[PDB]
Order: sequence, then structure tokens, then C-alpha cells
Amino acid sequence: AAACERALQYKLGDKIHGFTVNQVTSVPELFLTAVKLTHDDTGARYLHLAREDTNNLFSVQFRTTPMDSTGVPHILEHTVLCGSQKYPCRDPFFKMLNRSLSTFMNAFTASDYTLYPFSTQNPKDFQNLLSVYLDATFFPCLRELDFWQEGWRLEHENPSDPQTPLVFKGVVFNEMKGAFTDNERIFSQHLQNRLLPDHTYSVVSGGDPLCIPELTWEQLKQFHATHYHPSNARFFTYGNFPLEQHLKQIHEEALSKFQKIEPSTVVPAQTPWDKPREFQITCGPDSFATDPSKQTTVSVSFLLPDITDTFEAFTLSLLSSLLTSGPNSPFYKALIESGLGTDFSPDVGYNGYTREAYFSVGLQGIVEKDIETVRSLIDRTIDEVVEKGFEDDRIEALLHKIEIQMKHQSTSFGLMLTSYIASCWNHDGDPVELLKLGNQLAKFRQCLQENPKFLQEKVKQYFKNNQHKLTLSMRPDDKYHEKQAQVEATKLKQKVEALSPGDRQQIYEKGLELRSQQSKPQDASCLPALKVSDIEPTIPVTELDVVLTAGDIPVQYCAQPTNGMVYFRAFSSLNTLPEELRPYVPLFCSVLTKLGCGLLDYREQAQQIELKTGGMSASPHVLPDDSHMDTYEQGVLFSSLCLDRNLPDMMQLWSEIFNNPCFEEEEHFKVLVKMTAQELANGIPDSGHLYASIRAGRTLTPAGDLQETFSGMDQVRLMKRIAEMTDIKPILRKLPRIKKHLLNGDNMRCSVNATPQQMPQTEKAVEDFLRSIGRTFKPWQMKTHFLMPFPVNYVGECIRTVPYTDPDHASLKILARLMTAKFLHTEIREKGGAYGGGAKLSHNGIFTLYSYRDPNTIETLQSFGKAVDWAKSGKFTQQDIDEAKLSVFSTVDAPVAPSDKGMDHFLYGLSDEMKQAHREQLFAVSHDKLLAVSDRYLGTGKSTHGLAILGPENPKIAKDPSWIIR
Repeated sequence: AAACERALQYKLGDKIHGFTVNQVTSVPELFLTAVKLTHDDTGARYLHLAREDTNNLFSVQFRTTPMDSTGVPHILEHTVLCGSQKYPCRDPFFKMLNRSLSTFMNAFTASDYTLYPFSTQNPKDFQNLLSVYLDATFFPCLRELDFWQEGWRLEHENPSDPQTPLVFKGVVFNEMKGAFTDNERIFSQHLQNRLLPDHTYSVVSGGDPLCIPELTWEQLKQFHATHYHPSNARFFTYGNFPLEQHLKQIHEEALSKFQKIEPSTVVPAQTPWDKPREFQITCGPDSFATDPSKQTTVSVSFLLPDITDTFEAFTLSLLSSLLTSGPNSPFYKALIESGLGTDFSPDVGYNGYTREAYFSVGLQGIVEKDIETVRSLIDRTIDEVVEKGFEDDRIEALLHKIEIQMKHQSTSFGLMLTSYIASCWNHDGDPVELLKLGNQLAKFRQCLQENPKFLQEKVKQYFKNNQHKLTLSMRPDDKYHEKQAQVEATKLKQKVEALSPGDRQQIYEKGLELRSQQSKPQDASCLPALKVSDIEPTIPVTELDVVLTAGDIPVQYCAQPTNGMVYFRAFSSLNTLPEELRPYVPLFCSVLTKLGCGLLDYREQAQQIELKTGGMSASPHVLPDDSHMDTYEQGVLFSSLCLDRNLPDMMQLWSEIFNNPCFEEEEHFKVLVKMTAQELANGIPDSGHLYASIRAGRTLTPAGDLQETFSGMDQVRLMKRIAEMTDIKPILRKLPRIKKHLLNGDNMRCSVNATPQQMPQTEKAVEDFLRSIGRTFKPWQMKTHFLMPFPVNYVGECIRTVPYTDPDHASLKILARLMTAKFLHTEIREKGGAYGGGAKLSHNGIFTLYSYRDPNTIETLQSFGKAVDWAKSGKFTQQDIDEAKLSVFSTVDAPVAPSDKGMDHFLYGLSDEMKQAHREQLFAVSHDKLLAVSDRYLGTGKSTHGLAILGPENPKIAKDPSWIIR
């Protein structure tokens, strides 16, 4: 009845559709049985992980070893998703994204391999996506004009005017422009290139913008014919679906059409250096920093063995975690608390993506005069670790942390396994040996108990006696990007001058045909698709029981197969808090569990947290009510995790944090605030559309204003202001004031997710913890421009609509997904040139339009206006509504892990009755209701708009009196 029981029936030497069973291993700590097959005729390798998890995942892996910095596997990865032989239609990937019930569908290109994974829960959907993926990777139409669109091409500044000069355009070209505006990517790339300068790791695999136009269409076709051959492929599947169906599809669709080749693609070993080296590089000065003399980053890197010998890599990874993770690590005490820098260097710790892994440590944010100081600190610190070793409590904490990651149940487990074995498997390693974590832990414990200086000899061998050291420093130059502009313009002129007028007319005519390709709406009916009849009408009910305890705290217990894990959550309201202290509540949540409690200093507190729990965190949440736009819930979520046996210790930790938090530890507090502020400044681009949509919605609902206070740009500006204060004491006095309003049991509710066998002891520990603790808005329009020194823009427009329980809400959600799939995607992405762009509908009722990395600004809002006119126009078919329903049900029915089932009832108070009502409204939504809601809410002048833009200077915006610039 189970998956691993039938999977254990595969005997060695069995022939199944051209494959041969080579190895079957039971992995009891992961509740799975691994099966390794190879195709006899082609030599393709297959690893199947059978586990009773309904979220089945497929992935295929190709070894791509580039020998130049042209970016050929990255552009080829983009090009294979544009069309294949059996499905000649345009863009099969994104079209199947709206014709499937997938939960994830993407592709990855690492430094030396490319990986194409997908996951879904429906077996027919699995067969459909498997056919589209096999066909996309192995038989693409590799049309040259698609290569001109996705890769690089010459194009006029106005594509219709052949007398303006030609400039470079391309998707990957601007991807690499954005790769080398990032200082961290320059540092990481140059570090990897300098440490392994012999072979494929010495080049920029993503593409050097000055070396990208050397790639021709014929070179791309040869690269595809050489590397995307099934003899150079690794196939991987995970889940409970029958293996035989997969093998029948793989054989009958792809592998039968090829014959055996011998890939000459093995990456040779790096020859060890005789002497350490130093290199100096330069980057672009960051504008978020305020001091220019404190912008130097320095690192020291060590070469470690190969990933093939699994054991030694596991050992050195544990050693690297012991050396750099947490305030009890030697390097934290030596570097962070020295006050020389601001944070660790990039790629800090163990980096096992290359063939030979490497260790890195260093600082960023130092003054250039302190480079030799840092190098001496690292040398002296290594000497102290050699002489003193590690204490046993930290080793136990590390082994307990790895045990927790082994037992924890995620929703994307198969994705974690394929990413965790891809690197070892890529270099002819045994992927099954990485799965047996219990065996390696046992051997590690034995190796420590037999030799007390085991870790001391390992740090000695790989740090004190390893001559393969790389010291690399990076300091910015104020004129770097003008040099960059000069060299790209020089290659531009060098390539444009050699073109004849007939060549230029060929470029112009291809440009007009390309623009038509980007404009003409095409048919995608040759792709397979699911119907609404395959969507389940009702969901299985989730069982809860609320027990009032001690003497009025509601506690929600949900029996779940969590595999010996207990997840405890508590949510405390903020309704009694004075309004002056609201903006410092994220800071309060971010430092509360890191400063010490009772008789424990911050080092001992961090040791206890890492030794007993899986992590304890606090974060502010604003939970809107579902039936009133002007009603909301504000609060703080305390969340923790522990193994079954360490539960009373965890609740004792929570009691000590609730009754005696250490608000007097000032030195470590200054470190934490400067680190949090630096992290917030580094994360602006990846969440730029999030910050823009949150700013645009501040003036529409009270909940929006509070969400801007807790997590908007206000929080970043506040964190920077606090991080620039020289005297931190007036900020530190605010923390007891918040503590006396939050850490009590007056307005509290709790949740527990655990196995039913553990439940009475858990009920006792929580009931023991609860006894141990103390006892009309009118929206108005606003336009905001953050003048940011960015090369791309982030635009957000918010529209006020109905809440969740309103019958029009489900129709609005369908309309939002419809507009995203059939208008905004083509216009903003293909035509506009943005990396991401669409429309979303939130639970509170804010209809948000967003753009991500958009080179335009005014045209984006104008395309939003043309999009709402399109939605009112009704120019969409019934099949488009079917695709929108499919995508929405692909989103709302995404799998939930045992640790958050059910979280919606605990946080937002939506019952199963409410979810079923909204599900039947999503079923009953029709074309006329979509027209009705489009003319009632999204139309111009019917509701209040809000706009916000993060991006570079726009002179026309500066002359607009209706805009406020911040």
C-alpha cells in the first residue's frame, strides 16, 4: 500500500523499458528507498527516490562545462523554453504554467551544470509536464530569431527608424549588466575565478557583457548537440507515483531517438598551488553606504578536497559551521566584535558548488588601512583554534541542528534533495551516499570519541598547513562604470563599423519581424491542458480542537504526523500599546531572543537556543479581518520548534524570555542593529516590488498604514537612522517599555502542532508555560517617488476592492490572474522588457499592479491603463477563463506542511466553511460576472488609486506637481 514497500520489490538486474535496476537502498531516516537505473543503450542515469509524499517532482540534469565567458549554457537554457518540434507554438513553458496544476516549475543553471525541475500533485498533470519538458530539452526548434530575442542582437534605438545608430539589446545581456552592477556578484565571481584558475571555474559562466556578443547561432546549435544529449543526462524523480509510467514516457518520447556517445566533459582536478597568492580587484561604489572610507571588503579563502569523497566533505562542512555560525564561533568573536567591519564577507562558510569545495571568511565594510590587521586576525584566530579546539556543547548543538534539518517536514522536500545531490552527482559521485545522513553522523560521533584532537588535526591540515590560500581584497573606484561604458562602447563601435548596408537592412528587417513576433497574439492549442472538471469540488476537512487553559488562554492542538517534531506558536496582540512605540516593534522582535534571559548572557542564551530548539523567532504581523475593510488585527507571532524530548526545555526558555529579558547587553546589541540595518539595505532590489506595493497601499486602509510602519521603507529608513546613532542608550530604554505591554498573557492565543502520541505531555508543558507567565477612514490619493540610484525601476499601483467574504472577491481573483496571464505578461515582459510584471489580489482587498526591473516608468502606468481598458473590453475567450481558474486553483490548493496545518484558522480566522464558500464562488464565476466586476471596481474614477515608484531619476516626473519625491 505504501510507496517504499512496492519500491523495495525492484530486484537487481530487472529490465524495465530499456533501463536496468542497479542498486536499491533503504534510507529509513528519510522514509524512502532509492533506486538507481541506467539506460542500457544510451547510458543515461536515473535515480528515483520513492517516498509517500503526494508532491511528486521530476528533474533532469545536464553537465555543461563552458570554456569561455560567452554565457552559452545560460542563453541555451533560455532558448529551449521557446519552442520544440512536437509543440512548435511560442513559449511552451509559460503557456503550460497556466494549463497545469503545478506548484513549482522553473529551471536552474549552476556554474557547471543545468537543472530542469518541476513538481505537481496530479498524475495526469505530471504526464503532461513530463512530455513538455522532455520535448523542450531534447528536440527544440532552435530558431535564430528566438536566439536574437533571448540572447543578444543589434537593434536601433527606435526599431522602425534605420538611420539612428545601432545599440545592443538582449535579455541575457541585461541579465549580465545586472549581474555586474551587484558588488557581491563581482566578489563571488572573481573569488571563484581566482581560486580555480585552470579550468571551467575560471570563466564567467553567466556571461561577461564585453564577451557576450562573440556567441553565434551555429555555436549555440553545436553546444546543444554536444551537451543536451541523453548520454550526458541524469534523470531524477521523487514521490509516490508509479515509476513504470515515468520510464515508459521517457523511453517512448525521448531516449529511443538517440544513440550512445561518450561525453568528453569531465572536469579535471585543480593542481595544488605551492605558494599563497594575493589579488586586488575593484567594484562599484554602493550608494547606500554613507561613509566612503569604510567600503572595503576582504576575504581569505582555502581550498578543500573534492565532493566525491562524501565523508571528508561532510566533516569539513561541519567544521566550517563550527568556525563561522553564531556568536559562539571563533571567527565571530575575532572579527565581528572587533569593530573593524560590518558583516561577514560574501560566500562565508563552506561553499560546495565547485568540484573542489572551498572555505571563505572575511569582513565587509572595513577601512582599507585595516586589511593587514584583518589578515593577522584570521591567522591568529586559526592558531588559537589549533591550540584550544572546540568545546563539546557546540559540537552537540551542531549535531542536534543537523538532526532537526533531517527530521523536519517541508513542502518542497524533493527540491531540496535534487539541489543537495546535483553538485556531487555532476562529478560522477554517488548521490545515495549523501542521503545516508544517519550513517555519516554515527561515523562522525565515533571519530570524535576515538580521537580527541580529530577536529584539531582537521583545522591544522586544511588551514595551518594548506598552502592553497587565496587572499582577495576589493575596494571601489568612483569612475568604474564610465570605464565599463567605454569598453562596451568600444566593442560596440568595433562590431558596428564592419557591417555593410545590406547587413544593416537585414538587421532592420529582422527587427521589424521580431517586433511583429512580440506583438501578434498567437495560438497555443497544441499544448496539452487540464479541465475544470479535474479540480476537486471539496477539500478534506482539517481537524482542530481548542482547549481553554490557565484559565482563559485558548490553545489550538492539531494532531499531525510531524515525525517527532513539536511546533509551538503564540500570537500576542498590540492593541494596548501606545502609538509612540509602534515603529520599534520590528526591532524589538528582531532582538528579543538574542540578548540573554535571566541568568544567561547572550553567548549562553544563543548556545541554549541552538542546543535545545530549532530556532525561536518573533515577527510582527498585521492580520486584516475578512469582512470589514476598516477592521484589522495587529500583533506579534512568537514561533519556535523543538524535538519531542526537548519540549520542557523550550518552554522553560520561553518563560525565561517572557519574565527576564536582558535589555542591558549594549555591546552585542549595537552589533545586531548594524547587522540588521546592513541586511535591510542589501535586500532592496529583490523585494523592490514588495516595498513599492506596500508604500502605494499605505493610504487606503488602516491595515495598509500599519503594514507600511512595520515592514515598508519606513522600517529601512528607521533602521539606518538608528544604525547611525552614536549613543544607542535612548533606543535601548524603549525595549522595557514595549516588553511591559507585549510579554504577558492578557491577550494571547497559542497553537501546537505535534504527533498525537506526544500530545498529553505537550499539553502539560504548554499549560505549565501559561501558568508561568504574567497576567471610518476615508482613503485619499498619493503618488510617491523614491529617488533611488538604481539601473531599473519598480512600480506599484494599488486599487481598493472588496474583502475575502464578499462574493465579488473570487471573481476579482480570477480577473487578476487572467489579466496577468494574457495581457500584462506579454506587454510588460516581451514588449516592455521588464524581468517580471503582473497583477495580484491580496486577502484584505487591495488590487495591486506591479512591475519588476522595468526600464520604463510612464509607459508602465500607461500599459496598466490599457490593461484595465482591455479588461473592460471583454476581449477574452472561455478558454482563457478556464486557464485562470486552473491557475488560481493551482495556487490556493498548494500543499501545506504539517507545521502550518492549519495556520489560516489560527491567524486569519477562516474556517473550513469559509474556504468552501470561497471555493464554490471560484467555481461559479462566469464571463458576465467578470465583465460586471471589471466595470464596477477597476474602472477609472470608481475607486481610489495609490501609486509608488522605486527607481532612478525621471525629469518628467520631477516636473509633475502631483508627485511627491522622497
